[PDB]
Amino acid sequence: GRRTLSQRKGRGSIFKSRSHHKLGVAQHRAIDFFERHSTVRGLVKSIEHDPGRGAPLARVVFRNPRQYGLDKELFICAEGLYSGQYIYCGSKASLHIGNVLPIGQCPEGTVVCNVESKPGDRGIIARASGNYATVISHNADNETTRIRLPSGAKKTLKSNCRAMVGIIAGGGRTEKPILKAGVAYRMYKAKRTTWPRVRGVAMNPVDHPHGGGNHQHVGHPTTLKRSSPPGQKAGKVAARRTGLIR
RNA sequence: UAGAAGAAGUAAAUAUGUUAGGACCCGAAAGAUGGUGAACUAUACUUGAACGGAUUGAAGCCGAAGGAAACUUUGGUGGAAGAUUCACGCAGUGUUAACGUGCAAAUUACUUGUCAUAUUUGAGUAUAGGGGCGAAAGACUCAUCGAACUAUCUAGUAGCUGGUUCCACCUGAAUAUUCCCUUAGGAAGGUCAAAGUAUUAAUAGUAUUGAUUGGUAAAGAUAAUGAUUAGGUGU
RNA sequence: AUAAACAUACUUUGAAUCGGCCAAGUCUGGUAAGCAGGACUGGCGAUGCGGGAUGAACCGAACGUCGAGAUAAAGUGCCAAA
RNA sequence: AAAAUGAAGACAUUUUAACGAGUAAGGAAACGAAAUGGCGUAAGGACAACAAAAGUAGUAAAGAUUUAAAGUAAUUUAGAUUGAAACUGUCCUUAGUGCAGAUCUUGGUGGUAGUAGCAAAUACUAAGAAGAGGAAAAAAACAUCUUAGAACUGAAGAGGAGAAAGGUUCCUAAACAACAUUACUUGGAUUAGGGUGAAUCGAUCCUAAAUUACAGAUGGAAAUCCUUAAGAAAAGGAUUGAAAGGGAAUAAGAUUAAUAGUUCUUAAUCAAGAGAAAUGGUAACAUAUCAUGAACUUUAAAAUGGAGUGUGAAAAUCUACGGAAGAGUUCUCUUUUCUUCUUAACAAAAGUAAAUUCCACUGAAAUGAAUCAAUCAGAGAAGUGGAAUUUAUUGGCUUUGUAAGAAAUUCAAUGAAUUGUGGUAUUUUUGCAGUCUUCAUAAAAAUUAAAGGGAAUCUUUUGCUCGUACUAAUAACCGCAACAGGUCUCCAAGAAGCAAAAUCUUUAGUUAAAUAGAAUAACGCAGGUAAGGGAAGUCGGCAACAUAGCUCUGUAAGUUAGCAAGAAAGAGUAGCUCUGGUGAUUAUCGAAUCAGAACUUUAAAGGUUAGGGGAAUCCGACUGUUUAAUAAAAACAUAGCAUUCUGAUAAAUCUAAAAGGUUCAUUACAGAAUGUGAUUUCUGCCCAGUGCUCUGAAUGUCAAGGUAAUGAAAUUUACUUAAGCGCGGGUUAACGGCGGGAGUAACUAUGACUCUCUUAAGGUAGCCAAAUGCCUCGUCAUCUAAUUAGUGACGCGCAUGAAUGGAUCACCGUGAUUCCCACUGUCCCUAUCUGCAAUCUAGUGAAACCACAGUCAAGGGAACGGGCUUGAUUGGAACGGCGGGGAAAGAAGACCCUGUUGAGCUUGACUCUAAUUUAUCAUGUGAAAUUUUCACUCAUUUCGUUAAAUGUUAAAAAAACAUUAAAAUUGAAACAGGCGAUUGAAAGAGAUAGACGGGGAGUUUGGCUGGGGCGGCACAUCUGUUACAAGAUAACGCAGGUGUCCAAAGAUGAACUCAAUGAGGACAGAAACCUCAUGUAGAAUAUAAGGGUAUAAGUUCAUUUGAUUAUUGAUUCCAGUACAAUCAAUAACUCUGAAAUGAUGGCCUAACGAUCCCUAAGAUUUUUAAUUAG
RNA sequence: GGGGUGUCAGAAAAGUUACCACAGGGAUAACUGGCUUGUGGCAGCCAAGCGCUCAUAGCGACGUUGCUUUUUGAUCCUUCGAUGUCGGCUCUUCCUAUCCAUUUCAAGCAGAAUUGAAAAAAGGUAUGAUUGUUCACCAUUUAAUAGGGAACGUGAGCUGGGU
RNA sequence: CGAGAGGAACCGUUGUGUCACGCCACUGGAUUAUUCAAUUAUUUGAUCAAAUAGUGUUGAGAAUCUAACACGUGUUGAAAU
Repeated sequence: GRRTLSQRKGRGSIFKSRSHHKLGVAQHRAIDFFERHSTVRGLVKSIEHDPGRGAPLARVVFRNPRQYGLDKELFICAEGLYSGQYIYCGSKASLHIGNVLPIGQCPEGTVVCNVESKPGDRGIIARASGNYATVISHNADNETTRIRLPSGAKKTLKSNCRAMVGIIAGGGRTEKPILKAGVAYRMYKAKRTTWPRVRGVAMNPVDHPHGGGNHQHVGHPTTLKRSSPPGQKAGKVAARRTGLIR
């Protein structure tokens, strides 16, 4: 048959990201001595709206500690930040909302966000709206600490991985029911080309494996092995279970 | 069962037959390989352009009256909605109207619908052939799409259809049998023609006489195997 | 007994063909069929001519170009020779 | 065919006799008594006046047209005419050698046929001019130009201009052969000239989506990737990308046959050049350059959605007062109706605005201030006084310079006159202020300015390159064209009206845009009306009719409480003369809007524009999308609901590969993959089967490898190995599924109830003759006079049913169905009106189709003749209609079947394959347990930065600033052979091996057949019969049979006689066992049927293995091939019998099988060599 | 010799196309026509009986002989380089196996209403609800509301309801 | 005729329906004699007179055509069956 819609998605055609009005890459600043063995102070100049993402972005401004000028950064807002607030980033920073601390200095039970999976990689985990990761325990024997990811999974990271103390702003975004197809159309203004999704059973046998006959149905089980080739991998993949959960 | 038994073969020009090659001439739907295309249409992005008149009246706000309170009744203000309609436009529901060698290789008239946010639209730009694009009809990808266009392989193959060019003279057929992936076709064989021989235990789709073979027509039915209507005699 | 020397025996090479159809003092399946399928022979196909008004097969009889006569099937009131 | 003659005659000899039809097919050449005979086309080698000028030809070749002759024919010969330079006859040789067909190719030409047509876009007329081109017994029409009449587009135009595209189509002159469906003096047509002027408009400059280089990386290759990451490359990152984004700077008048923000006059602007460092104000802030301001850093501008309301200013229209000039009307009036009364870029500052934001004084409550709405205040309202910015250039409007000298309107014959002031009116444009809305927040750079810091100590010149004409469309672009189709924009008057609607008009444009004139038939296309009845027409109210604006009253069931709703329904509306309400300025001035009252009439929305309404059922929730060119929908989307995987070095996924690419400028409120389709109510039972999964088991089965053994070695053998499958569990909002019989309640039904077969579970809640029910037009009500229709019920429901979603409908729908009211030519049943055609004429002028053609009946025939046979009957040429025929035209039937012809799609069809997966190999160091587990980093992976303090020693009050160092190489500490982390000898890419893999590639899907399919095997095969007394022999003809069975059921010898019947014998009888008699097979013989058999071929007894080896010759199917079977002998060794004999499987007719490949048995009877003796 | 090809002189082989394509076919089906007439329709002969008596007013069993092509069968002769395939609407003609009107005979014909039969096809034979329907069934009206053919009459005559 | 219930026919007279042929007097319908009149919108300065809205529209509307809507004729005679 044809190449299904999932195959056509990996080619980088019209399915490219609609990132033209985006503000930029949101991350911590690059690690240095003044962050490893001191604290640098940042000023939250403004809080802006980055298209395509649900959380506001803070236009933080630091001072260059080795040369003359400014280090205009772009952080992800923690809930409660306000314009003109001072935020301190470093190993000796105080445990306040918005401060950037290595994950080893946070007491067990601290709620953090924008955590680095690897030291110095400028933020990976807990970046969506209203999300956060909790610190579970420390292990000074091998300099590793345990955190609980927003998916519930537990992850062990190095004790010098940085994080922002608090909650990502914009929580409760997905609790408001979209009511109209027009509203969902505007949701993907700064996203990829995915929205109007035709059911595979409404397709033809050439287009999709579900492309059916005289009655709209599937015909074969929709739970498939992980090793299925691209093209026939349509439906539920490696499904340990199905049906409504109890 | 091949051979020998006082060697016959060879060469070249023709004719006929078999075989391979374009193969008596014309004919597929297809397959592969390499290139050209988004000036039509499909979707996406960048940068521009285009809402005039009415209908209805959501929160929010203000007065009056009633109330212990919660608040309620009533009159305004406000101008929301993928709200209702008209217009410039656009589409194509009906007439299954006109036309149907047309104005037109899809148009015209009235009617109908729709007529700014899932809107309409120009330019630039991106996506290309077992690929793209698709609010999904196998739809669209330059009047070409259930796999575009163009050139080469390629005069592709065809047991199938059509055609196959001067005269006179002589001879003149076939539908049995065996085998086939065989049943619209082949090979062995029968019928036929043309060449070339042999003095030749090498004549007969006939009748007669003679010795035979057979089990058909007929015939039989307490003659064998069966089928079937009755009438006497005896126990 | 009759016939047979352009008799007889062939040898070699090869063409086309194996869709058939009709008749009947014949048969089988079928109610039956201008149906389907067979035995024997003769025909049409490959075939014109005279007759049946006309007709692939029926009847007479098979064909170089003509003249004259006797005929065959069948006919002789007119079309139409008698 | 036979005789006779026979070197040359000639006619392919002479005589006699017999014969001669023919499709497919054959008879090549030569061959004297000739093994068929000849004609024609073209070229090659010879021959052609025999006596030394040797075929024909300017005294007319070839060719063409005909007249005659010869030949059975193919053809040849000659004359005449035309033609004017080459050609012919015979013999061999050679071949691109003979045409009526191929829907044949190319070219030309007929009938149709002077036929169909030259009918959308309202429309032309008179006089004159030019011209060959309005003549004439009306030849009724006449192209271009001027004037007059009459008209249309109607200012979202048939107007004035651009982008794309076109490319000279632009202007003028000469000229009309061709072209614009007649004509043309016209033309976007022919010929020849002319025409496009920029410092200010654009391109050029910048960047957006995106695009492309050197080096690097990848690739067998072409080439691909990377775009600043990999680089000794580029303070920081290369090229291209916009005539609609950003952008230094120009206007008015005049001018040309044509160019003008481009030329001329006048008047401007811009850029690049040349000739210890200021005041004022309390403050917000202000000063014709002034009044210094480097490196470095920051801020702002360029540069930012949309809606709606209010309002400032300008312009257009309208209007008030005063006029000046011209024009129209005027025997009826009209102090009247119409036109003109204007002003640029750039600057100035008499006078004077609206809105917003700040500053100073003061301190608000009895809270005030304010808007159409809002909104605001002790982080300070209101008040008073100030400052700033915006308002199409300076500074918004009037005004001024430019500047009246221009331009407009008149007058005179170049010269003269005038060029006030307003509006609480409408529209457009351009700004401003707040309000609303987003799970949408609505570009970048070139370039410019300011700030922080304090390093250093007016005149004039020039402004280059390219585009510039014209159309921009009912004739310049794309559709074959002057095509009713398509194609992005700017400016935009009056009436009337809610309206940029319909209708009419002014400025501008045009009267031609594929020809007309006469007549006024039929049938048409477009627009209409109609008596009485009112859907009776019809599949169906299809088409048409009908309602239609505004004001007031009134408005149901149902409902998601928002709607339904313009529900439904009723009344009013004209003209004229009046009355009253709604304000501003302080009596004057002004706005369209509402209400009311007399009177009149032809009783009033209706010229134009302008909803038909109601009661139900089904589907989809809605707005939206869809098969360009027959399907617009119930289909797709949708929001909502639900499920699966993934912690980013991941999931999905593109690529041959890749420091490769997409979601991802991302991070579970995320990314990817699916089903159902709003809301309400609810989603029942089933894990057996197939999927998926497991956090799971070991010693069932499992590869290449590894190890070990024997052997001279290859080889062989044994043991051990991962995933996978198997074993066990989970999962259905995973694929899916969700029974049968019988009996029983005081009449008749029905069966609450038991019985028992059975499943993984037995269809649960619901719903129903449903868009789902065969029977079926189900049964009962209701709708109608009448109901295969609709609706409401019943439900053992062929074959309803729960996210393949079940039930439910409020609003909504160019969706499907039924019924009412109203209205009507749908109909009873047709009449009639208009325009354009059709008819005839002048000019002009095709196409489809065509074997030849064209009166009937019957017969026969290929079973439906125009032709043939027999009759009926006919006068030649035809015009307007017409739709019976020509089995009319269009198209190698698209339905069905046959091809050993395909293609799309599907699947544990066969054979493979990319992706996925598992094991082994590919040697980093240092150790411990029985190779595994450890520790490190050094290859390797994944990352981050300006490779910016690594390692080891040493010593949360404040949205503000931080840089170019003083001082004495320090100030500002040293070293490591690690830029910093992460993984790490594991993972990746390679090879080999196992699994999985319709994601993908290639191919196949027998035959016979009263069409094919389903059924059956008449396909290999035997018996009886059809079957016709030799042989052969049909049907999907009839009655049946085979794919075996047998160490005895083979061989032999001997003995015996069978089935049945009668008569006897204790139990014993109809049937037990014994005896006699009769007994032609009526028994038995493995089997289907038919044959054979009595001292047997049957039963019993006994021996036995001939059911063996080797070699020949025949018979049956037969093609006289193979296989198979049937026989006759010979040479061995044997069995049985006294022996003759018999025995090479079964009493006979069926019981079966090639090439290649695999796998067993056999080849010692004999021949050699060497060595002794002769 | 054995291992086998059963499609048995012996390929290694699953479906579906209503999206379909090509070479062909009347060697071959779906429609008319043609032969046949089982089936359908109509008509006869005999006379066991019914018809209160009476085989034949009216019927006529058990048997038996025909005709028709208006049903469906049976066949495959023509058409596969195409004969436009149902019904309805409009219109003409033809058959008689006559429904009415005309003329007659018979009856178990008293009258009226009827029933059987002969001459006769010149003239008439309707309006609607439901269904695409042919067919059917209802409600009326009429003197009667008969049955059929013409390529199952009639698509360059219409419609497009069904297929 | 019949017990009764019920219950005809021939001649004669008069009408209706349909079919066919006609016809325009009376009744009705169409009507671009854009006839006569009225009137909405636009434009002629107003009155008069018109024009435009492809026939602006409405009322009456002759002629001509026509009726299933008006009205006439086919009641008609001999012979042979």
